[PDB]
Amino acid sequence: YEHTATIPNVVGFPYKAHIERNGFSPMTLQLEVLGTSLEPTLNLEYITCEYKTVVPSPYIKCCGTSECRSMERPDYQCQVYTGVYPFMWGGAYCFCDTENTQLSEAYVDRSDVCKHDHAAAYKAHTAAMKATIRISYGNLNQTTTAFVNGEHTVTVGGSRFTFGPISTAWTPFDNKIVVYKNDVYNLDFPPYGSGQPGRFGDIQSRTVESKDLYANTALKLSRPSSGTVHVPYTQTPSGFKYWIKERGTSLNDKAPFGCVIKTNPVRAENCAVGNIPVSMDIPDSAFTRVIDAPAVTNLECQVAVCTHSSDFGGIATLTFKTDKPGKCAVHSHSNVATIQEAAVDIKTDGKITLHFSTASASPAFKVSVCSAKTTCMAACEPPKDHIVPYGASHNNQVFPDMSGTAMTWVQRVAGGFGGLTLAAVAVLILVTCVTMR
Amino acid sequence: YEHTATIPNVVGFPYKAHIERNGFSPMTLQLEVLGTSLEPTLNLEYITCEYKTVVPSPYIKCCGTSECRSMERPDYQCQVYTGVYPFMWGGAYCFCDTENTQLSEAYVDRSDVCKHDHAAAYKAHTAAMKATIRISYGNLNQTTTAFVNGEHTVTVGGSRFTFGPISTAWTPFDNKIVVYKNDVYNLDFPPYGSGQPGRFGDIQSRTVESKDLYANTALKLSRPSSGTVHVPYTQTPSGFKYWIKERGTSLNDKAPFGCVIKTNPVRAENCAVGNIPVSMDIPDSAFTRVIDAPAVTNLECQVAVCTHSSDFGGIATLTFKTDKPGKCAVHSHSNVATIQEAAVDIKTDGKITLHFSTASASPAFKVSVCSAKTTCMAACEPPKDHIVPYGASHNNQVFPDMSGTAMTWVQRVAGGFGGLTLAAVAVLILVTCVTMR
Ligand SMILES: *[C@@H]1O[C@H](CO)[C@@H](O)[C@H](O)[C@H]1NC(C)=O
Ligand SMILES: *[C@@H]1O[C@H](CO)[C@@H](O)[C@H](O)[C@H]1NC(C)=O
Repeated sequence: YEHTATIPNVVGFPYKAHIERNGFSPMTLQLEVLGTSLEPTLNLEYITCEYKTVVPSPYIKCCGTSECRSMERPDYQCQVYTGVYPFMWGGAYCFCDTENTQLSEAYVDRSDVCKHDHAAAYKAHTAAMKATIRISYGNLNQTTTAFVNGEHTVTVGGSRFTFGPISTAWTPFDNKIVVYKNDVYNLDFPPYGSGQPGRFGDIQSRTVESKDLYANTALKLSRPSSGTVHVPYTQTPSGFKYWIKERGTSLNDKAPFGCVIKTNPVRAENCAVGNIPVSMDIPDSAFTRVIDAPAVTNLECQVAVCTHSSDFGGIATLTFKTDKPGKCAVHSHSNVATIQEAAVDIKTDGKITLHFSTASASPAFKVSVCSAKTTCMAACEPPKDHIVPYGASHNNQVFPDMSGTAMTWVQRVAGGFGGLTLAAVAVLILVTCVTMR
Repeated sequence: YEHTATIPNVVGFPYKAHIERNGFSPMTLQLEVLGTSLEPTLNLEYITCEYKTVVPSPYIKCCGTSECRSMERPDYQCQVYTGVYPFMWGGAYCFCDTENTQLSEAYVDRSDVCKHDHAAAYKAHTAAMKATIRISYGNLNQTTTAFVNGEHTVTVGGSRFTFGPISTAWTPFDNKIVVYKNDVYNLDFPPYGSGQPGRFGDIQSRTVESKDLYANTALKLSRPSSGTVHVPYTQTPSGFKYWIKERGTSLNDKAPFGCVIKTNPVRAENCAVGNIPVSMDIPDSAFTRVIDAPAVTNLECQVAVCTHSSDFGGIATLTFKTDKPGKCAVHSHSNVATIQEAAVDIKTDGKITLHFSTASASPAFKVSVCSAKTTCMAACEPPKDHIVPYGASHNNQVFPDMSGTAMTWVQRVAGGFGGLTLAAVAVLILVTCVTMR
């Protein structure tokens, strides 16, 4: 038996779902949302990490003839210097002054821990979210995991469940992002095509396959000083190191809905955005018929205290003439007030205590027993005063009953102020009709 | 030196891109596009393969006590029968009748060549596309490889190029597709949750690691006949084999632009749609300056025969006084007619032959030498009666020129017929100005 329902996509909030298929005993469904996850799609444009400037020893040859060459590995600077007069601890070496040559070369290479100390970039696409849902009812209580996509199936037991599409995807991720050892950032990194020499992405190599190490580190050489042998070069500092030293504002504390983020598959957890639909079908042999426990007759309530707004403050009592005892279900039709207990046993006395909670100062809830329903209002006067850390057990809406028992005088005085004008204008219409003649 | 251009996405079509910066001789670029390849995103919902019905040998026991047990393997048919009188080669076993047990059980499992003979489902989304581009200019002719995404460099050499994003992604794929041994289909599938018993995907297993082989193949058991030992089970044939048998209508023949599909990463190649923008920058020292071979003087063009529309029938003669002979650049400003010759050598005589092509019978292409420009017109009346097997090499725009030579009489007769009524309006105006008085 199919049936549609909607649940606010919030973790740790029990949800009620009563069934009203006549010919059988009415019953209810307990729904629990536990640890939803949202796993985006990744693209892995390029990766970056540290780098070392690899330079070999300089060459000195005592003839003075020039030797120039180039090789295809990236970022070489084929510079040759003459007129060098090098020294060394043996006073000096060779003898031909003003006739000498030095060919100093250098390049860059990725870090020795490029497989471990690397930061990666990624693209963001439309994401899919999983969920773990705990379903319970009469003599059944178990959990399951579903894709909560546009269509899926649970097969939790004799019954079956389906989850509808998500109303809106207010995902924290956007466009392109960066990840670095268990944290992410919404950095607008430069493209693979070009790189600013020093800010970020100094090397723009792809995966560790180790080919085509693009780099814009921009080495610059100079003529060595007359003192002794050197390899003078100017190298901008590692932008990746600077990005480490700055970092700041890790995205984990920037989640709009407090959506904590793990990184091993890159996903998001436990944030309450929108609401989710559900459609269920139930075998008819999953619960007893109407022949068991008809215990309604006349039904009346009594309201005691409504110390509300924290967990449950609406303590109420229900009394009624009862037949032989049995399992009977109860719920509340209005969404203003929510009760906390499912079907409960009934003794022969007829007095049963129930709890609920609501922010409304004058609740007008609609109690329904497994065969009869009645209205019952409470002067929910106690306004609490705390700052509690536990969750709420009510809808965010609040509005006093139009009928009510406190704001009645305001609406009646407004109605009287309007009715005096209405009666007077009726008198005016009658008098003008008489005088028109 | 940044400059922008557009290229139609037609494979095998040389493209001429002219740069006419002052202070240097104008220069021309040859553009080639070789085998584009659009690659989509894949999601891998689940898998589908054959199913084997595994049935153990039946259990016999001559005491009458039944042993019904339930396990966690899929789609058990737990049933045991009584009143069985089995027979074998030795006639029969045991003696008791009307008090016997016959236990029969069966279940389903994935196929043996599941590792190789599987079929894959995938979800498509926004897709990137790579292109191979060959660039040529003066004494430089090399291929490239760019992702032609929103922004990315090429760096073919002294110059640098960046290919812009595609206008619209008219991907042949859509939503959900199926991959099975070198062919795809635009055929939707039931979700991973539930499936129809027999049509397709009656086995909806996840990844090949053989976990939770969900089955809805509807096994049924029956009472064995009184003759001998049996195990009567009824089962619908495998939907995977039936789907292979019917197959038909491969997607490789439904490409809306003749885009051949290769399955190893699943991409679509060699198909024309839209156009590709590009930007570039060129070093100053990549060409010559104006002081080299200025020899335009005056100019005029002639045409001998202009049988057009197939490859190139527009032989044109250009003569002009010449200075010291040398190289130069030549192209056409408009696109009504297109040429094939790149920068060409110039002799002292000045007689130069050109090959061009067009569609309309009255081209108005304006030729342009690297310093001069003169209007060229021709009466390319004669078509040719063939159905060519090779590619077209000109823009599809067919339109007689505003000036023209055959449609002029239409223009003059329309102008004259307008002139009759214009002069009639004039004479009416003079008459009414006389009579207004
Ligand atoms: C359902 O079972 C869980 C343990 O798996 C338990 O904590 C919970 O209280 C049960 N629900 C009810 C309504 O008893
Ligand atoms: C570029 O070089 C290839 C040889 O690999 C040649 O076939 C082609 O014609 C050259 N391009 C031009 C415009 O001549």
